[PDB]
Amino acid sequence: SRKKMGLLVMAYGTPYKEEDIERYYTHIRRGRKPEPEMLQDLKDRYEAIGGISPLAQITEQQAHNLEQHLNEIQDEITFKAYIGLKHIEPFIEDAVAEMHKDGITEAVSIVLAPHFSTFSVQSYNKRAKEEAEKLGGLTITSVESWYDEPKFVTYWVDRVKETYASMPEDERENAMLIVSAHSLPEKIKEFGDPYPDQLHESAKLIAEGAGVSEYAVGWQSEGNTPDPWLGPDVQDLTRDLFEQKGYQAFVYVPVGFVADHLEVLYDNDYECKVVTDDIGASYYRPEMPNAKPEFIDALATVVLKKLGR
Ligand SMILES: [Mg+2]
Ligand SMILES: [Mg+2]
Ligand SMILES: [Mg+2]
Repeated sequence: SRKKMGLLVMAYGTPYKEEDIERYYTHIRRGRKPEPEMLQDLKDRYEAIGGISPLAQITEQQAHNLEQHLNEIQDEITFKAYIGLKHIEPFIEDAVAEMHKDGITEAVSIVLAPHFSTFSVQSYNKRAKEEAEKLGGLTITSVESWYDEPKFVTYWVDRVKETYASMPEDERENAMLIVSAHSLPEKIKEFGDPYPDQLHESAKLIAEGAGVSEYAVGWQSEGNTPDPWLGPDVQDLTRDLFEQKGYQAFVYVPVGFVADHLEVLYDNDYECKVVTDDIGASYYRPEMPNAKPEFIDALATVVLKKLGR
């Protein structure tokens, strides 16, 4: 009795082993192979965060748990998950071609980044749709953003609540919550890109839900290009806020990210921690969603709402 549908889960992508660093970053750098020192530095960062093998596995687990959960919570549709990536195989186009080959004629897609941007989400969605158009006989309805799904907001609200409950009374009263996402070039403003506004809205929703009156919005992990990227960067924001008001604890919620990848494990857990240790403040960074049941149910709800179910 069920209708079969493809579930196209898209993501930035991550290397599978250390030997993939070169090609993964060359792709990210638009064809410019990292110099030897940079290649070695990257290997060192990945070693520091515990290894590469767990990275892509989280993403795989997210798509797999999402598929099974969607299949268990409703009885009209049977979903088959397909992972499509931007910077390493399986690429977005490979996944759509596989759905077509397997006989899928109808699919719903969702990107594993909650905020919409012209730079990433819009482009991922456009690519998936152009491949389906090229092949024919297959259509895709794509989720554009989901940062405002209540269940997702609640996930972070409750992790933030636990973190503040865990602090000594003196920290609890002199803490600063920093909500961030991946920085992008400021030129996206030329298109009226809502990306910045959505991150600020996530920060408002989370702080408000957790009853946090002192918070700030920051960006992290910017690429190196001659044109300016969205700021302030979390490292600078932390120091400036400390110099101006003397906060004793900083809590980082990298809401734009959904997994324990390099951006969180190194750019927050190491780079932000260097700063907090330098100023004598405590560092807190609540658990990323990863493939936990609570997150998977939030994503399932986002997908069913998009299909009017
Ligand atoms: Mg090896
Ligand atoms: Mg919306
Ligand atoms: Mg960096």
